[PDB]
Amino acid sequence: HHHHHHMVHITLDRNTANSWLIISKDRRQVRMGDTHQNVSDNKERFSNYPMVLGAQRFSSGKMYWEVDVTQKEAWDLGVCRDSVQRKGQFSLSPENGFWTIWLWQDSYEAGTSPQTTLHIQVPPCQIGIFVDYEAGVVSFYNITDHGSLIYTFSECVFAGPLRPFFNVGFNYSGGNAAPLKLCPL
Ligand SMILES: O=C(NCCc1ccc(O)cc1)c1ccccn1
Repeated sequence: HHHHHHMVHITLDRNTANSWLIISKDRRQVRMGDTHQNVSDNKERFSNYPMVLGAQRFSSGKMYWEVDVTQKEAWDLGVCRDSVQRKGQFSLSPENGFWTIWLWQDSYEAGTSPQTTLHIQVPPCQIGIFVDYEAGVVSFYNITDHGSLIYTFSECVFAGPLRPFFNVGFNYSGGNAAPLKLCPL
């Protein structure tokens, strides 16, 4: 792809984080802690899952960023509406305001309803995410495999400002402690 020139500098919004997440000083990395991280609760925090939003809001234009997923067993990545549900149980779907892909139990899937199987020959260590607001497109790229396309959501109905979306996943196995990292431009 040739989307790299739309690169944006994403930072994580501490106030939206699940209370077990640990965000680095530079707000560019996040991992699952082994306990509650001693923060107050608020209506913005994701309660049920290890999720956090980017601070940046997008309502127009073309945006691109990259995320490092090295040595993770489970994660979700993409964008979501600013007004997505934060509390209780929900599925990641465009009907609920999410445009995402994930790794789970050694398979990759797009967060459609129902979910769509992805075909990845080279397990990615870094994911590129492209958003074209006006066109209604969210695309995912395999940076480890020379930028090959993973998935395109088209005919998106964003219906609000968008925020970068992250889920570091649970670590029940002891094999999923590694962080998500926003990669440098
Ligand atoms: O699991 C990982 N590191 C643990 C992070 C940590 C744990 C405890 C602590 O006190 C401070 C830092 C990892 C990091 C990079 C790639 C893969 N795995």
